[PDB]
Amino acid sequence: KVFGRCELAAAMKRHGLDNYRGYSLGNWVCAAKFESNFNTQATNRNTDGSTDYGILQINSRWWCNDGRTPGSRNLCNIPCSALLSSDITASVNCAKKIVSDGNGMNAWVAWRNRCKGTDVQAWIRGCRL
Ligand SMILES: [Cl-]
Ligand SMILES: [Cl-]
Repeated sequence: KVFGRCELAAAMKRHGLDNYRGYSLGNWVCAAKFESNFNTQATNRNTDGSTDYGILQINSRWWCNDGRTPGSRNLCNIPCSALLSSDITASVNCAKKIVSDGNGMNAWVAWRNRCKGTDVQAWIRGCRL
């Protein structure tokens, strides 16, 4: 599914991400924009053999199992394929674990490089939340 901007903002809001660990909703929408372009089915292979899955490009090296990332972990205890659903619940639940981890939203490269330190409030402008 390719979410509309406000459609995704509203979905993330009702799943409790607005100001989760201090990160305003616009940060989560911005992250999703530049990780997946709002496409729940987005996947990308990394140089080390791990793969990033879904709307927030959650990595198989640490967070989910795909059975083809040797020596990796599955800290969200879910198959990576579950992170590709049209329903963002699984990705959000996993994202909440990730962001509580240590480096916060710096765990998302696109967030750190393209959202952090910018005006993210624009990502939810005009949305019914
Ligand atoms: Cl909507
Ligand atoms: Cl293994």
